[PDB]
Parts: sequence; structure tokens; C-alpha cells
Amino acid sequence: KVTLSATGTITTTPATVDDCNKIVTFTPAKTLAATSPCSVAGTTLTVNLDKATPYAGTDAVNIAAANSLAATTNPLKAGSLAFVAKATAVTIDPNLYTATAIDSLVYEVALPAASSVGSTALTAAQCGAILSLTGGRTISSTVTAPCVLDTTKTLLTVSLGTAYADGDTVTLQSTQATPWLRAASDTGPAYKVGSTLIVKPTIASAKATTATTIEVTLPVTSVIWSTSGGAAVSTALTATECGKILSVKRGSGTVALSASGACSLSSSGSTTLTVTLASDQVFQAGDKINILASNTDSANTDKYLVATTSSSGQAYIARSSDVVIAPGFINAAYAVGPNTLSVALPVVSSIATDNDCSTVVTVRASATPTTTRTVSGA
Repeated sequence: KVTLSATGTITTTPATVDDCNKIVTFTPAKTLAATSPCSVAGTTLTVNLDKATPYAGTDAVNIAAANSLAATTNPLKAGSLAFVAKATAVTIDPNLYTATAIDSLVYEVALPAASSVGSTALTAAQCGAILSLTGGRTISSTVTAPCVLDTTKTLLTVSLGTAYADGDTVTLQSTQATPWLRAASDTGPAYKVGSTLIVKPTIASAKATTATTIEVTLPVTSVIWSTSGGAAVSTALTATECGKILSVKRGSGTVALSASGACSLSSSGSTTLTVTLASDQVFQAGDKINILASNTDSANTDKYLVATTSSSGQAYIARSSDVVIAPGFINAAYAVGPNTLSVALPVVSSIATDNDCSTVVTVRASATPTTTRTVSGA
């Protein structure tokens, strides 16, 4: 987005690629998108780049020198004058991209390019001056690294002190601090305040409790709502309807859900959503699950997964990484010796060499929960 000093217009719209190369130039050079490469509305011009040449973090933009010459042109002009090129190009200020609630006490924020927060990991106080959470909320007072970046330095994870609730938003503060957030280097451009973001809900986790049951966990209370087929919450779905909301993956294929009663979720509000598999399929290690993009398509998906006990809340969107399901059940327990046991594990399994087995199992008496037996050795 390039701000302008005066109201701007493009003579005929939409412009093409060829026109736009005569309207904006990049340093380093870029290739513009094949559809809607530039457009103007008031004092702002949006330029859509190609996915093969994205924003880098040390880039500058300027009015192309050819924008104000010749007669075979479609220049961007304010009133009747064509825009002129500044003596010095302008540096592009990155802005926050998305916010998401991957948990009831954790967020996740995306970035337009690689970035940096300094040479050391912040604390709650330092990151309280960077991010402004609109509500009466707090940052974690117990997490040692409440603000942190991932390996590629494109995602920022925040930890909260009070539960996230629908209606939350995030935006950077107005006054700068010592570390602040920058782009592409410790001495790169600083981030700026701008479009207040809205936090969208997504999946939190998922475990398999039987060979054919799965239980997803939601960051907040949610119901499944119907728009026109009904007018309110649902009660039970099929493979087709609960297959335009999410899917269960396995390698390159997909697992077949139940022909009926595939999706269940309360009408008064629940945090667990149950998915049932087909009678002839079973859960195995390495299975994944995610919310599909079709859940947000109101023109088609009549029944869809939404937060709060109403349709005025936000819908559910795909996670940045497919959630892998955790085994949550065991087959049987045997006493293969006076002091040795053997437990059937439903799937492929492994274990570390230096583990303390007292954190893997627990032996006790079914008659009252007292009188545990001592588990020793790896």
C-alpha cells in the first residue's frame, strides 16, 4: 500500500501488467501479478505482486519515471497532473498480517517476511510495550519467553494471562521501545501501527480415544450453525456435510468418515467436537486433521463451525500446520512375570533410551486408588 499526497485516479480500470510497469518501479526489481496488479481508491494505491517475487524486507518503491511522458500511456494522475518521481525512493514499512487463537491462552501472529526482535528473548514487560491487546487483558507472568519467533522468523507466538474470548484484537503500540520489531535484520526497517487485526479461532489439538473416535479441542465455546437449510444450531451430520468443514488426512489420501452421525457438537455450547470414522477404517499413527477453507464459504456450506453460541461470532480457519492426532488408548495389560508386564499398543511406537518409566504409566489397585506399585527402570 502506497499512500499519496493527493487524491489519485487511473484513467481506465482495471489496469494491466503493461500499464502497471509504467506506474510503479521496485528496487530490487519485481514481476507483477497477472490479475489486478494495481488500483487506486482515494489517497491509497494497492499493488499486488507475483508469488514468485515477494516482499523481502529491505525494499523500496517509487513512482516510475515513465509515468509522466509520451502519449501512449495510462498514467496515474491527481486531477490532471501526472505523479512525479521523488528524488529519494521510499522504504516499505512492514505491518502485522494475521492473528489467531491456537489455544485459550495462546495466540499466533504471521508476518510478511523474515524479521527479528533483538539479540535476546524478551520478558512480559518488554513485550507489553510492543503489542497492544485492545481488551483488559494481560501477557503471561509465568512463561519465561512470552514472546518468541519460529525458525523461519515469520510467526510470533504470544502467551496470555487471561482466557481469549471472541472479540479480541491485536495491534502494535504507538511509542517505540528499545528492541521493537524489525524486518530482515537486527538493523532493518521498523514495524508500524496500522489495520487493527481480528483473532480467528482454529483447532487446538486432537486425540483418538478408540479405533474409530476422535476428539478435537476448541480454543473457545462453539456451536455448529446452519444458515438457510435451517436457521440455528445443528445436532448431527453425515460424511458429506462434516466433510465440507474438516478432513482427516493420511499421507496423500483421506480417511472415510461415518455415513451418518459423523460430526457431533452441543447446541448449548461445547469445547469438544467428536468425529467418527467409517466402520471399516481405524486410526493409525501419523494421521492429521485440519479445518478446511470451505468452512468459510457461506454460499455453499450451509452448516459450519463457528465460535460463541451464535452466528455473530467468527468461523474456523485452517491451521498453519496440520494437527497430528495423539494416541489416547491402550489395548490390554498382561502380567508376563511376577515383576514384568506387557501392554499392547494400538499403533507403531517408540521410546527414548534415558526415559524414566514412572512418567509413562501408573500401576494401582482398582479397589480404591491407593497402593500404587513401584515402576522402575527405562
